[PDB]
Amino acid sequence: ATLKDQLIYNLLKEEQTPQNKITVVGVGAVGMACAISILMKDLADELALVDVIEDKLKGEMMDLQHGSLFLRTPKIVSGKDYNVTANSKLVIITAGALNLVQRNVNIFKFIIPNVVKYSPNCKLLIVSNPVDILTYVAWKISGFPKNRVIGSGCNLDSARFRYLMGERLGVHPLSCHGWVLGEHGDSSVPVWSGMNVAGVSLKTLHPDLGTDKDKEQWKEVHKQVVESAYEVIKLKGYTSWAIGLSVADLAESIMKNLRRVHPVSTMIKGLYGIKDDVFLSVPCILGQNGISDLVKVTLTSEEEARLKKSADTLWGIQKELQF
Amino acid sequence: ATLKDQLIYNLLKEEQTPQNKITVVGVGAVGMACAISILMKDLADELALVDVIEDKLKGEMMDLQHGSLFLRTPKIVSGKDYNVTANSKLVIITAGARQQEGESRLNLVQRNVNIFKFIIPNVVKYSPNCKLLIVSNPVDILTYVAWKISGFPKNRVIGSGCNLDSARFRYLMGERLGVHPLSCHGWVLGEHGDSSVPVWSGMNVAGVSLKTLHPDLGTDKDKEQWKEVHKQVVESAYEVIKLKGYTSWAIGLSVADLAESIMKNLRRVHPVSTMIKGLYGIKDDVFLSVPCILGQNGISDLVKVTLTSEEEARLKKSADTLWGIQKELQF
Amino acid sequence: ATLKDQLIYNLLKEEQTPQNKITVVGVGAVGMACAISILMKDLADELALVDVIEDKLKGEMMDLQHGSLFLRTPKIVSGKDYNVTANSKLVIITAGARQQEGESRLNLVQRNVNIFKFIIPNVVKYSPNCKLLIVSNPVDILTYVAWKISGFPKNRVIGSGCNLDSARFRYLMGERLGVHPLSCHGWVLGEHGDSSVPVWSGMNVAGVSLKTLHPDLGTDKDKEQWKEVHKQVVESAYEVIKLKGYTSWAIGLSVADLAESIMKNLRRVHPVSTMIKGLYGIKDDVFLSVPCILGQNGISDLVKVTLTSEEEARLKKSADTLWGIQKELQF
Amino acid sequence: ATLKDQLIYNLLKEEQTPQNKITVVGVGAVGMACAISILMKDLADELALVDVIEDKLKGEMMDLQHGSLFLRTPKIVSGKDYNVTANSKLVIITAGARQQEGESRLNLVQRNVNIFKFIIPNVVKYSPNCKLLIVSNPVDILTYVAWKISGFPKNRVIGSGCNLDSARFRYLMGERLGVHPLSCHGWVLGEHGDSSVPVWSGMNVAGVSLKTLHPDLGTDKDKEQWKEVHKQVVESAYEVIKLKGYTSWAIGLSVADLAESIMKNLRRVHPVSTMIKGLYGIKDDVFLSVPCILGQNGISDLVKVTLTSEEEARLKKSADTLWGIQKELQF
Ligand SMILES: NC(=O)C1=CN([C@@H]2O[C@H](COP(=O)(O)OP(=O)(O)OC[C@H]3O[C@@H](n4cnc5c(N)ncnc54)[C@H](O)[C@@H]3O)[C@@H](O)[C@H]2O)C=CC1
Ligand SMILES: NC(=O)C1=CN([C@@H]2O[C@H](COP(=O)(O)OP(=O)(O)OC[C@H]3O[C@@H](n4cnc5c(N)ncnc54)[C@H](O)[C@@H]3O)[C@@H](O)[C@H]2O)C=CC1
Ligand SMILES: NC(=O)C1=CN([C@@H]2O[C@H](COP(=O)(O)OP(=O)(O)OC[C@H]3O[C@@H](n4cnc5c(N)ncnc54)[C@H](O)[C@@H]3O)[C@@H](O)[C@H]2O)C=CC1
Ligand SMILES: NC(=O)C1=CN([C@@H]2O[C@H](COP(=O)(O)OP(=O)(O)OC[C@H]3O[C@@H](n4cnc5c(N)ncnc54)[C@H](O)[C@@H]3O)[C@@H](O)[C@H]2O)C=CC1
Ligand SMILES: C[C@H](OC(=O)Cc1ccc(Cl)c(SC2=C(O)C[C@H](c3c(Cl)cccc3Cl)CC2=O)c1)c1ccccc1
Ligand SMILES: C[C@H](OC(=O)Cc1ccc(Cl)c(SC2=C(O)C[C@H](c3c(Cl)cccc3Cl)CC2=O)c1)c1ccccc1
Ligand SMILES: C[C@H](OC(=O)Cc1ccc(Cl)c(SC2=C(O)C[C@H](c3c(Cl)cccc3Cl)CC2=O)c1)c1ccccc1
Ligand SMILES: C[C@H](OC(=O)Cc1ccc(Cl)c(SC2=C(O)C[C@H](c3c(Cl)cccc3Cl)CC2=O)c1)c1ccccc1
Repeated sequence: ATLKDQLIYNLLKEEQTPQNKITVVGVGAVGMACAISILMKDLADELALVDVIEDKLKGEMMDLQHGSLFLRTPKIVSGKDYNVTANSKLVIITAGALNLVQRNVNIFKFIIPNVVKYSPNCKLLIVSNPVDILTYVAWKISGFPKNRVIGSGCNLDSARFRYLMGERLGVHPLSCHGWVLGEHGDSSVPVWSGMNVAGVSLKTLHPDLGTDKDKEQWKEVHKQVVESAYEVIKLKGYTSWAIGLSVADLAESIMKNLRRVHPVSTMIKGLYGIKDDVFLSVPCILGQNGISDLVKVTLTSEEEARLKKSADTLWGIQKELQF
Repeated sequence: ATLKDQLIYNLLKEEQTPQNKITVVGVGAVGMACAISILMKDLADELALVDVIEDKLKGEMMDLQHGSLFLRTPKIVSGKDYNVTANSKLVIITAGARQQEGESRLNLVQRNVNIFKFIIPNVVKYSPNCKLLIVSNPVDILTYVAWKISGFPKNRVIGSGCNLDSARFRYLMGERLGVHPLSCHGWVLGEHGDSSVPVWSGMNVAGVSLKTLHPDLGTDKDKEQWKEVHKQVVESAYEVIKLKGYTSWAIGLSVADLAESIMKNLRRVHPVSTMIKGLYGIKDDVFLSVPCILGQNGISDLVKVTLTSEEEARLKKSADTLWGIQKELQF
Repeated sequence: ATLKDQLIYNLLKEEQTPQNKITVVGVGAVGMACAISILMKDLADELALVDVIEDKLKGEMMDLQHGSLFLRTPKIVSGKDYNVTANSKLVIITAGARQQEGESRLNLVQRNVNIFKFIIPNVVKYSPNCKLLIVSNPVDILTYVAWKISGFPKNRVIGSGCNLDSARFRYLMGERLGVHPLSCHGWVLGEHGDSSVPVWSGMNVAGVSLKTLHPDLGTDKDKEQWKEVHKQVVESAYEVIKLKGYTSWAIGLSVADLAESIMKNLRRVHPVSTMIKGLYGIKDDVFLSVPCILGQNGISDLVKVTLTSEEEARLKKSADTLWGIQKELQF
Repeated sequence: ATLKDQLIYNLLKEEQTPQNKITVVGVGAVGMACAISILMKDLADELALVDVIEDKLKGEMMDLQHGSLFLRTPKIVSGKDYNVTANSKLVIITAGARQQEGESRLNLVQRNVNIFKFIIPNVVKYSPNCKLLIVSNPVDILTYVAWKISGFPKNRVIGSGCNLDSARFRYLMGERLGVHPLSCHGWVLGEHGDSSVPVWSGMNVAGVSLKTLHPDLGTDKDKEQWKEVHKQVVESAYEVIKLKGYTSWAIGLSVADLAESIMKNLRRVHPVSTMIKGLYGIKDDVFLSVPCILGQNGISDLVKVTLTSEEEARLKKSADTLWGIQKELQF
């Protein structure tokens, strides 16, 4: 017989559907950082990568496979074809190119039907920008119920905010609580009322917190969050590590059904006086069926107005998109 | 009082010196993969990054910082100046010249030696008691160069060496056998890369020797062509370079595994490059990979592997070549 | 309206089923050790506990529940009714009667069998596709009993077997050699406990055979008495019982290690007890420990270890003795 | 030549003073649950166990050591003699007397003080620069006792305090809301146990205050009986003792969490007992739980929680009671 047959007696060949599979579509710096963080957190028993650039895709796959000794994910696959994504619990989209929106919409027109073909019951986690519009696009094309379409939204915005908060206060980010919500990016909203350490509201201690009458200009913290993005791009040409970690954290709650609360993009129709089909970030409960619940944050009139304004602009763009 | 003073009462401001600090020098693809893997394994209470390209360095540092909420390493710093690296337990060198030969009129050994000539004395100044882990290529020559320049004892200079080679070999082995690479044991030793040596006699699952079951294993007589497994390790390197331009994930995962044994004083055995004088008839100051016991003192012990005459000749040939090059170096 | 509804808007309500449920049956010293180890390794999204002592059961459940903040296992349930165990991927049996003064091990067997006659049908009823992992003693016999009663295919019935014997062996080996047990390879096989078999030919560090290096290894001629290392494994069992009244931490950790490979489909190789009829000249339905590949279908494969004549005779002796007891058991 | 020397060439004969060492004193259920949790979280490179019952102590150590293969804490030691504890970064005290039927919790204190009179000077003798983490009950008084006997600055003496109460509370809150305890924030402060104070104003999910949404939160007139949640925290303590005879898993898990912030200098905020003189009109040397920042120097900062008038009155009453007891203690 072969060496393998001399060495190993087989009891059954009966291979099985992968039980905890995750796919990452798009193997740019963002997708691969998602891949590595997911791998080192032992969240999946199979990982699939998809891209249109065949060379890089094989390269990244092999590089990951070569680390198998140090991981606990026994099967890593990749391909142009979506048959490699079959039976994913979680499919994470990081692929992408106003005109930029239609191009990413056209990309999604190809990706989403393929993903849905091979993992009809998967959850979709959208990272591609602009994330709130593209979460809408993903939801529209897939036909999935809203709970199964999660946009990264303000997850990154909030993580950066809490890092910066932690810096100012001399406290680990984990113990510095604060929510950045609404539209991901430039137009996000820092909810000053919720900012606290150990349940001590900073706004209560300092009622001018985050206003232009704030002596300490905590507004700058939120502004630093947005400038940070442009700076990191200017400094190294892309962003990778932080988004990747943030995405793996969402994957963790979902894959392990933790029901933790995260700032992610979800259908916000019916809230804050919004009536259109737009996705915005609120704190959501994440688990095996995706977003099952959301927290009803009390917003001020000014905060509601910002959210409302974002929704109007997003719908303005969305209604003109060609599917 | 400020909002900070209203929220927080301070007991003292003393001290603040890191207990488990790690430094990565050279934040390219390899360095940053080492960094992320180390952060996600909770090996350090502090991570420092150094490079000569100031913008990239700052961007990379910020990016890692922005992920703080998802990590347990509370302080990440960076700078051109080595003062950020002070009091490191472990310093990892992944710096090196660009691939495009036209960037310089010197060859890679020369360029990377001049780079080490700049890096090593500055690391030593600020972390005299650190362990040095050398990744940069050619890794065996450069581990020797780090040893010569640092003045460190042998145990405190560790070359990545055949750690990646072995990790790749076990991956491919696990694929042929249908067994996780953790349970597929096999050692690739000697000179890192093209000239590495797969030690057939030690390849086993559960203490059952593959060479014993299948005596043609590794020979040209072998009908299953197991020699090709080692050949595939070498080809993999060049293929991944062609496909994506560099390698990062595997090497970075492999470096973190060494850092784990070192930072936690595990005394696990890894295939890494160490001063090999005294073994295999090798009488020169050369570094080659053999299985080494890694802990808080670096390489405290090495395993004396019984090699075949061929295997021994290959290691000896590598030592001859390496020393041939090294003897002409100017410090 | 409740504060819950004031605070939280529900999107959908459907009760979902756990995707990675594990049951522990018997919440004595061993059971709870397995539980805490499984909780701390993030292996399950749901943990169920089952016992017949109702107050202890509830208390153990509550105590675990109270650490939820520091864990990532969202639901922990308990009850004497096996409906709490529905759809477990893995069911660990650690239930066992207490051996009385003047009671022999032979006598104990039938008492543990009677316990299994109640437990096994209930398990199979609510989780017909689970992997059964048997810890209860004498473990090789009770693994057979579990297999008999359940009607399961042999791949889904796993005895803890020589997994603990092997962990203790490798710990002692590591102490002798000054190497982490992770890097000290060695297999204790056959019948768990007193009659287990240390396979000298497979002991190695970095693939370097200790027996090749030291031919008298494990024989009476051995000046270093390595045979006493196996003897210490056996004596250590009795000594821990004598000192603290039971063994818990080591067994719990060893069980979590197996659980990890099973739940994560790792295909690592472990020394566990499996149906070995057809090997080593054994014709009887008996379970003994060989290295097995563990994944989501239990034992998909086993490694065929090359045993010396003495080693085979010792396994065959165990099989004859085990069968001799098994033939007289009342099911 | 010994087999070890044939197999292994030694580079240097070691050995560094312990670098990341933890001692646990008292190996009852609490101490051992702290031990296993610390071990499974890779917080220390050396662990030491102390107790006055020698066989139990030895057995527990052997049991942990036997699990080494599955751990990454390479040195585990124990002894009645405190030299085993030398150079610990962190020493965790879980030793205490058995409270006898009909004994007041009053003179229980002094019995425990007598234990500390022996323990504390011994700890200081061998690790004069450690942090003390006190678990033994009544924890706020015994933390004061360790402070006085040790001579340590207040930053280096930490009481487990309301850490467990808060973890139970957040579990219960998480149950009601259908949210993971990690996302359910809420602080139980003051005196550990019966007289602890649930701080209703800080209780929140995602920064949304439950007290603001629900003004009756914490009152008797509250239709939803949220006050019962804090009541259940204290009732669950007596209930767990009634059902299983002791508590272990949750306290163990909570202590490891504190240990993690200390050993890794995380500067996370925890509800633990600290010397509170100067706050809340408290004018005596007493230790009560407030949110503290924990890192390498123990408690470096504390969060100044805004308390209501009757929350303040509750802390002050505990202070008065605790002090009343302490000033009668014999050292
Ligand atoms: N939501 C958030 O907080 C953040 C979102 N992002 C966004 O993530 C996206 C990706 O970022 P990068 O990796 O830096 O971009 P990238 O351009 O480096 O990577 C994009 C990848 O998508 C691939 N791709 C394009 N069309 C495809 C198709 N039809 N099928 C499969 N793959 C396809 C490309 O080949 C490319 O490899 C961007 O849209 C970026 O703006 C980035 C950071 C944060
Ligand atoms: N030993 C092994 O198994 C492996 C070794 N390598 C080697 O690792 C090295 C790095 O790999 P890559 O990340 O792809 O190279 P890279 O060019 O992408 O990164 C090198 C970094 O070193 C920096 N650097 C140059 N001079 C410096 C100085 N004086 N001080 C500080 N930093 C300096 C550069 O600015 C650059 O950022 C290469 O030599 C490569 O061959 C790569 C894979 C495996
Ligand atoms: N294979 C191995 O390496 C090892 C096996 N063991 C075995 O594990 C078994 C238990 O060990 P310990 O936890 O120390 O004993 P233990 O007495 O502390 O725990 C046994 C538990 O089994 C429970 N039980 C009895 N009948 C039951 C039933 N019908 N349903 C559910 N639960 C039931 C008891 O109530 C008790 O709680 C013993 O048989 C022991 O020999 C122990 C150590 C190692
Ligand atoms: N602060 C908190 O939140 C909690 C505190 N506790 C307390 O922790 C303490 C221990 O709990 P258990 O482990 O269940 O008690 P236990 O009585 O089972 O264990 C106590 C151990 O301390 C040892 N000991 C006694 N005197 C000693 C000495 N001079 N030196 C060294 N060791 C000595 C005993 O020998 C015994 O093994 C108790 O006081 C208990 O009240 C328990 C749960 C929670
Ligand atoms: C939405 C985003 O622009 C913004 O609103 C700025 C902003 C503010 C606050 C935060 Cl937290 C982030 S996270 C983040 C991104 O979302 C992408 C950023 C980026 C990339 Cl990947 C590439 C080119 C430019 C940029 Cl700003 C990097 C990066 O850090 C981004 C955008 C970028 C490109 C196309 C469309 C929209
Ligand atoms: C030592 C190496 O050449 C070899 O012998 C080929 C080889 C065989 C077997 C293995 Cl396991 C590896 S690991 C590995 C490297 O060491 C670097 C490789 C590489 C890079 Cl980073 C850049 C350009 C070319 C190459 Cl081959 C990538 C990669 O996968 C590499 C070398 C590369 C550049 C300069 C000097 C020497
Ligand atoms: C199989 C076992 O006896 C042996 O053969 C001795 C032995 C040798 C080597 C190893 Cl590694 C172990 S592991 C182990 C056990 O399996 C149970 C031991 C034990 C318990 Cl829990 C209770 C009473 C006595 C014992 Cl020996 C503790 C313990 O450490 C045990 C047995 C016990 C009771 C009934 C029937 C059989
Ligand atoms: C301070 C404590 O009494 C209380 O106030 C009750 C209480 C209320 C709320 C919480 Cl969170 C806890 S945590 C906890 C303990 O601290 C010990 C408890 C306990 C043990 Cl270990 C043994 C006998 C009785 C008890 Cl109540 C168990 C347990 O869960 C305890 C005490 C117990 C014995 C001696 C002296 C003081």
